[PDB]
Amino acid sequence: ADVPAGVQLADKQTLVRNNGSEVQSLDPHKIEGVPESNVSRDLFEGLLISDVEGHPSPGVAEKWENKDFKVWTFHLRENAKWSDGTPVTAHDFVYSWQRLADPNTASPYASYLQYGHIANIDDIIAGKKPATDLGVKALDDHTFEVTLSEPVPYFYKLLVHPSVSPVPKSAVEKFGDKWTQPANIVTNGAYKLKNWVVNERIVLERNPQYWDNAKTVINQVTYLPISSEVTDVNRYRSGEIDMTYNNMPIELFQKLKKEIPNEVRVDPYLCTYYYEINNQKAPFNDVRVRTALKLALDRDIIVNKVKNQGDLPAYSYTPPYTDGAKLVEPEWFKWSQQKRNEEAKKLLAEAGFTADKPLTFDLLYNTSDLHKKLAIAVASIWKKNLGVNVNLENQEWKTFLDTRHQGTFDVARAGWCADYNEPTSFLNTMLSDSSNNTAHYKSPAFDKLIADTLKVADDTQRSELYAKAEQQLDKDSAIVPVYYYVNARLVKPWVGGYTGKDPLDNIYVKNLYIIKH
Ligand SMILES: [U]
Ligand SMILES: [U]
Ligand SMILES: [U]
Ligand SMILES: [U]
Ligand SMILES: [U]
Ligand SMILES: [U]
Ligand SMILES: [U]
Ligand SMILES: [U]
Repeated sequence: ADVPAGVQLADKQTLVRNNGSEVQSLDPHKIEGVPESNVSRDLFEGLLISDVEGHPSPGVAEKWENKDFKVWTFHLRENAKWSDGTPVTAHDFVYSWQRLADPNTASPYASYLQYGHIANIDDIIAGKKPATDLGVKALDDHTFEVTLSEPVPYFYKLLVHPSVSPVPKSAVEKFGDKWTQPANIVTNGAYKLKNWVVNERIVLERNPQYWDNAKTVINQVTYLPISSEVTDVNRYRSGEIDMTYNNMPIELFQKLKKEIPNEVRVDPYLCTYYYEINNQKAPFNDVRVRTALKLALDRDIIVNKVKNQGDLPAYSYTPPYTDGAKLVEPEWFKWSQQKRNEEAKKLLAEAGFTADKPLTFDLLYNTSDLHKKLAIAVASIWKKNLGVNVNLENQEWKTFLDTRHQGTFDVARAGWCADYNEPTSFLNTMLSDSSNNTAHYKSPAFDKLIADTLKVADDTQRSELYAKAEQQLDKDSAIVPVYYYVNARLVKPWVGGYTGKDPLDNIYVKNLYIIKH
């Protein structure tokens, strides 16, 4: 943390943050969500990290170079250490990235190494080559070298993500799935795991072995798993919680902005809210059905009337303000909702649906006051505008993610937030073979458009190809875009260091501090 001259620090430097739900895991190769990543950043540190405003900056790697954007060499700082005092080396990274690639690990982020194009990854994921053939090597204890199969100018931006953080081989091998228990875990970020009570709390304490430990201010941070946004706000206002999670309750938001305006932080966020259609399941394998659902949803009502927190109506998957996005707004987005509804009803009529044999399916969402209110609104809109019936179903966060991976669903609410600020952070997740593809969408034309983006060595051709990739996704109605998120949360006046400038919201508790109050 960089405490400004003249600020007086509180005697007790502890922080309590709400974190939305119980995490899937603390193992960096088994996680895929925001709640998980929030804790991961305080515990595991990769080659690069985001600074307080979001810029890619030195992590374990203090400096790096590239040859032709294809061979990347990372010089690791000599004092990087794990919490047990052992050095962090390039061998930790070789083992870690191989473990991420290995199909036996079944990482939901195994495809992250395809997004960076590390050599031999396709073959490794397919089981044709062992994970030890991955294009990584330790040239020495402090030098990690990555070889890509084609030039990737933005490759280093990918490296702040939890999937490419190191994991401690000896703990993994000795304890298997219990390596992340407090008595067994070993970490290399600014914090160490002190306590982990499922469905109650996660408590982290400063890691004195962290190389940048002299600059860490917060000595302990607790992450809570509260999925009720009302309860989160209530426990913030009662004094228990210093930072809420960033899901705000429809019941209280407008009142909160009038009551404690300086605490309500609302900033740009590179996430898209959408309804994920299971593309492989009848009748959702019919484009007419997907298009109908997409069109009949009234984004103005959802965004301006039901949520009303500053989000923007969406007509794409990639947010239009992503660095490198120059998207073309489809004509259907400029039609009236009435015209959208007529087109929707006609397509369902064409698809074989009638008043007597209507379209009925499930709408799955992770337990939440906000997502339940949004799902109820969407259900009513779809009923009214299109004559479709939906059965709402809630599931705890971890189970919800697994259901979508299993494809044991019809439609599900969903949010994707960038991992790196570049359109492929979104678009690569719709590739046929992507491990993050829970839409179960498979388009050879879409796959080709993205594949062509690294075959050109020009930004304008790349941007035009992303725009066309979004047009292919839209033409196929792979998803139902709802809105581009704003990042809205409550933050006590005494929490310093949170700028709100990072559009990815990659917060590190090592960068915060408690002002005397
Ligand atoms: U004190
Ligand atoms: U106090
Ligand atoms: U470039
Ligand atoms: U650049
Ligand atoms: U940029
Ligand atoms: U269903
Ligand atoms: U509620
Ligand atoms: U106080």
